[PDB]
Amino acid sequence: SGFRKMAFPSGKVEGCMVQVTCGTTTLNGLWLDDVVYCPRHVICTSEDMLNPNYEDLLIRKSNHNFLVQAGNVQLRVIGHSMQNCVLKLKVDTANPKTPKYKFVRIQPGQTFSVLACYNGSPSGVYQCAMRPNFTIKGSFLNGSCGSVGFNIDYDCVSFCYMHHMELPTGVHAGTDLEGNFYGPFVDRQTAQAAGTDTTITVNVLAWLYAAVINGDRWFLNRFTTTLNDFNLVAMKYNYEPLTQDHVDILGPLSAQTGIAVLDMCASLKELLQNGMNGRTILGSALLEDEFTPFDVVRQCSGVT
Amino acid sequence: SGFRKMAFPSGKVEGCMVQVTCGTTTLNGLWLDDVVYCPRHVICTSEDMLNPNYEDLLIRKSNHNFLVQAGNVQLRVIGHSMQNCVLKLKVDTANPKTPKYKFVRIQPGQTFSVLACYNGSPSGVYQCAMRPNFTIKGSFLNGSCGSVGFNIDYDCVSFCYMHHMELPTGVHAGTDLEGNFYGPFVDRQTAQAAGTDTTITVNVLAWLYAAVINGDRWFLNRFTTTLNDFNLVAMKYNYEPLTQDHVDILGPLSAQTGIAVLDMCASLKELLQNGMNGRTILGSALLEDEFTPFDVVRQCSGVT
Ligand SMILES: Cc1ccncc1NC(=O)CC(C)(C)c1ccccc1
Ligand SMILES: Cc1ccncc1NC(=O)CC(C)(C)c1ccccc1
Repeated sequence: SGFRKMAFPSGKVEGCMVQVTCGTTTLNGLWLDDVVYCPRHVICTSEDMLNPNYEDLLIRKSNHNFLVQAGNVQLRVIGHSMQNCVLKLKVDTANPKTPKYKFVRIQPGQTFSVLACYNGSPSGVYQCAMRPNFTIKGSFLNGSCGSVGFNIDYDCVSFCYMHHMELPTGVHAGTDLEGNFYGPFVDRQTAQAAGTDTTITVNVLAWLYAAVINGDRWFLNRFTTTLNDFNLVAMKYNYEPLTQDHVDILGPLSAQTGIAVLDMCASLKELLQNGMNGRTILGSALLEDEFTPFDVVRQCSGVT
Repeated sequence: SGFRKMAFPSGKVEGCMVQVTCGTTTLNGLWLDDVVYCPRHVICTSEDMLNPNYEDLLIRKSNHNFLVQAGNVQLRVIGHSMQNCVLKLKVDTANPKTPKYKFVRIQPGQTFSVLACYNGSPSGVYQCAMRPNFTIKGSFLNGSCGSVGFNIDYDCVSFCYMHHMELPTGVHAGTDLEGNFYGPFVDRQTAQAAGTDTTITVNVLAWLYAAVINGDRWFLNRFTTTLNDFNLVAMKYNYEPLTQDHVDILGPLSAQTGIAVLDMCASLKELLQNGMNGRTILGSALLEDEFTPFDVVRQCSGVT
């Protein structure tokens, strides 16, 4: 028992982190097989970031201008190319530490672990969710660019995110490993609107089920609701509307606890309308939404 | 910017995790050099746990009864000994993945990362604090015993905790790597009182400084206080009394923000007396105490 914001063990990802330097800029790169992936803004200077013409800036760069270092060894760059907002630096050596891996584009509301890195060295690991508005509320400083988000299914690392930038609001934006930004963000130092964010309803409900599994039951009530009634409350409180697909994914949690999904919805409804009354749930004084139904089952069963 | 409950990269510790089986019981062991460390209750059966005579139970065990497996390789056991509540199984092979390491006994209120493991395989990593009452609010299921807590200073892993048990209250108890329990706990299935816990005042203040660094300033006020006045409030709210040593460790944070420690104490005083008024600080609706002043500086500067 106990419930924690648990990240995946970062070992397989630590073995892939390298430092990429181009001119005066240094950031992180991901070395998989004989390719190093990093944000394309590594080729920019501070002046370039206001309106960079990446194609033109990349033309002034040759393979020898990209300095890739894995701890203390220098990798030899034999090819360079830009794919969307990422640079792919072909190196002459395959990473001996390359795990089984995939590149996946996660959906908003899904979770992942981030291995924050500076100068190609891992500093820490934390779990987060891709917000419905496609930002991430991470912890990143200058030099963290190129740090990646991932999930692990036994021995396979699914890379889902690469960090590119911090919005003037202090929230984070980045790409999938094909260099496509999550959200409307562009790799340019300009004011950029992150959309209106919403709370991930299915995740809050999954977390309410984790609370019941771990003994926190005070919020359970004698009521039930309907999808339409609950969604009227979700609307008022900027919660994502609940669908039958979300109800279906909560099935395992509903089965284990024997608390019908719509009954758990009624608990969430009363919590939204009345607040916590100064009480806590799983050590939190707010409704937590960065645990998916899969995360809850995984943690509550002990999947390695 | 952004502030997260960040754990250390678990890579160096993943390389040390093994499975230890004795008779019918399986748990985790830590393989460092030619020694495997694990909880001594690995030698017990369910009936034994009510009042185990570990010395007598260990006498019925020989080196060949301890099955140690690192992934798929079987380690050959050539020695066994009990040191306090841990068993040290000498193996004939030094772990090739042994990092630079130390065994340290952490102080209550200090933090560490836990690599939760089942059957010798890592499932996740999370950051936590040793409570002032010497328990940890972790996330552990049956089979998690032998999972360890640690801190990392560049290349040196300081192991501070090994998980042994869950108290009937759902909180966790364990030992340092010499097998000494943190707190009054014993490895026996009996009712055990965890002492009255308190909130780690110096950690809450460090976290208030992290909030100011990251833009959350609403709680700052026009007031100041004294150590004695603040401690009268700390007493009423079950907060650890603040000492000049705590003020001294907050020095770097006080220097960076230019907010005197006693002025930050006055903010904490008003937050304790009035609550959050439905607002949040660093995404939390409660006063967070599992970040030390060192954790805050490290995260806010990007130490790898
Ligand atoms: C200081 C910091 C903290 C966390 N994450 C990223 C950064 N910094 C940046 O975003 C700056 C830069 C040049 C990389 C950039 C990139 C795309 C668009 C505009 C600017
Ligand atoms: C179920 C679970 C979850 C998390 N951590 C530990 C456990 N289980 C135990 O503590 C049981 C056992 C036999 C290992 C034990 C050990 C010392 C004292 C009494 C019992």
